Amino acid sequence: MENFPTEYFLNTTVRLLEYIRYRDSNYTREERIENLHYAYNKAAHHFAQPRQQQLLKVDPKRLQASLQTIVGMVVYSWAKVSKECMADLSIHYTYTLVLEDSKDDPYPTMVNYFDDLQAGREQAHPWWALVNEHFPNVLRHFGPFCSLNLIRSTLDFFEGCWIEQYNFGGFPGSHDYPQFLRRMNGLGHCVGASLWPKEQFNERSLFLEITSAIAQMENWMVWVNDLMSFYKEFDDERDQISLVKNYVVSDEISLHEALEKLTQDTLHSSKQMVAVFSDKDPQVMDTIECFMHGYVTWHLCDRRYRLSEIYEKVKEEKTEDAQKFCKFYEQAANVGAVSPSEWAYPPVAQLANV
Amino acid sequence: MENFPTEYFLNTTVRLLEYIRYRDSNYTREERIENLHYAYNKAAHHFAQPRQQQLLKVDPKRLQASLQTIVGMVVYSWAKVSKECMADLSIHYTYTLVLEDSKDDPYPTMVNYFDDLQAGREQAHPWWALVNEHFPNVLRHFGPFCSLNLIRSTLDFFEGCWIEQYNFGGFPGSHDYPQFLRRMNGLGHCVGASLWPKEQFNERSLFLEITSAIAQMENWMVWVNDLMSFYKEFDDERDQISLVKNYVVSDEISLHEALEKLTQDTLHSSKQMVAVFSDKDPQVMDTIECFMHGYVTWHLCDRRYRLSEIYEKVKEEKTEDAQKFCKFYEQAANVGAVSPSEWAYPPVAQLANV
Repeated sequence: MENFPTEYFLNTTVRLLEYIRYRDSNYTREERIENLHYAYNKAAHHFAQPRQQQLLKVDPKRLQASLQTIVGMVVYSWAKVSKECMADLSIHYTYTLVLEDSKDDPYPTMVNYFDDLQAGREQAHPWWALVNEHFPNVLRHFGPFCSLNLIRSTLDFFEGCWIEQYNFGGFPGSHDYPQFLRRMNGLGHCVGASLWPKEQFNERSLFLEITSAIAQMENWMVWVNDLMSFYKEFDDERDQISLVKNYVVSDEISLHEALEKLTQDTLHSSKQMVAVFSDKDPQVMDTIECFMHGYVTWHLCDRRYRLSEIYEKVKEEKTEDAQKFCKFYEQAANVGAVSPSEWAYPPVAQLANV
Repeated sequence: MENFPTEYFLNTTVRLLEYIRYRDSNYTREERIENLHYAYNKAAHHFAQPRQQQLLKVDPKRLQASLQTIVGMVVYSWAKVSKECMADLSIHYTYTLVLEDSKDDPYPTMVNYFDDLQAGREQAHPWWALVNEHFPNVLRHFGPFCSLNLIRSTLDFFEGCWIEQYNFGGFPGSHDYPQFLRRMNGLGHCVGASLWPKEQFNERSLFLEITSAIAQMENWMVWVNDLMSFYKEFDDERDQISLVKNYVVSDEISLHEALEKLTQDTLHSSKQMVAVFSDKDPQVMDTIECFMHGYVTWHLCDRRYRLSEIYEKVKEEKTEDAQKFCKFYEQAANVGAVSPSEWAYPPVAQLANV
């Protein structure tokens, strides 16, 4: 298909928000600004240090833009955790996002990975050097079990980027490949487990709840991100591999059938999220619910996804979906539309030179 | 579900072996005995050392039986790798199997996992202490990429056993839980990656086929093991959680529907295995095929799965399936039925006292 499935897309999005019970919360705009700036400020100072500036090969502007998108994602989705926790997670998820910019073959730097790890010697790959050095600031917020999940998921992600460098959508007929890759780079267990700071939750008392949340949130989070991203990726001849495009190549089905598959998985996952946790520990359901809502709000407000375009184009249609959509959208903007000048300053590069 | 779906099990099993093209190979009985003894001898001496005897808390008889099952699994499935590789892998997979015996909460021994890892200090949990100390003997056989996969999968497996201690089949309605747990403790990427020793394969030249093999083989081997195991588990109130039983609890379907799901996944996986690799690099297809056949042969011959029982009971039925089954079975026994006295000696405990 060449024309974007605007109608089909709107319907799915509306069903999605309704399933997760998208609705206003007590998390105010002023509170978001307060959190956005705190998280951004600590992270910016971190990436501005000489060592970080040295080992992390990234274009300054790309770094600035990456840091800002991640800070917004964390502050909006991990609504219930402390300012420090939001800050430390912002730094970690900015490291992960930035690794996708590397085109350098990991092979030479991974030949002695285990031996250096076991012996406690700094890793040859600079990214690992920075990420493992900083990890304790993230792990200090969690119990041993959740920490193990963050560590595994980040290791998986590193392998994920390695594979991504081959721009391989899978062999025709390799049905297990698409999701195999999406899980590898989705950071599902990192996200799912970072929602439970030991300061607010008891890892041993809620072990079953948490484990279940990690398992379910893993797929909800990656599928929602894929769906919300479908619009910006539609015309991007630069983005050649994605869950949807890989479904097409590996399963040998049409882009529309691929999008349908994603839609069914996303809705089903949303439905089961609510069915399973609504009657469980209220604190757990709150974190889960606020994450889903924040995650959606972030996608709707961040320019990167350009959903503002879908809005503009259908804010005058009397369709049922088009209207339900614009309402949800306006709701997001209301609390999420914030000018970067209100929190993202000064730029990282500025702090770096000083 | 009070009676074994024997007829269904026979049909599925036959279809399984036909799909993967089960047939005789040049791997002779005498060659297996030669490999069985070599692998067992090196591993037995390893586990008999004082340090290993000390930190590894396992009942001697259980250790002996676990070592013998694993050596068989490796020698029969990793048919194309060297004797040393078979031995070192037998040691590693015996460590993983034995971890399932632990009833000790991992929590206290994982509180400082990352900091000790980062600093190069011996891990507090004795299993990690032994496994990481021994790991290089396994990793030396592979390139950096495959090594990364073995490391991740083993780390996942450790989390898997942690979760297994709660004997939790998942919340009703938690559809993503069953497979989440099966992947966690399936060692899928460990198995899939350990099929490519750098001595026989070039990790960079075959990156795509290996990555694809890891992705597809992960599900094939866990599902086949579950199916092959359905028998010995059909009436074991001890093995309360399993992929099938978790499908029942989490998806709220009948045991028969669960078993059907597993059957469809197993056959479809087998079908896609052959379709994707048959026309690829012949050495790659050979390793994959021999692994599938060896893995099946091992399940058919190892007493643990008691498939010999299914045999006796239907070797005189003139059903099409029952006959195709007994033929395949006899084929396995022909080259796989080997008395332990021919290779598994002396017992680990004997070597430990000396």
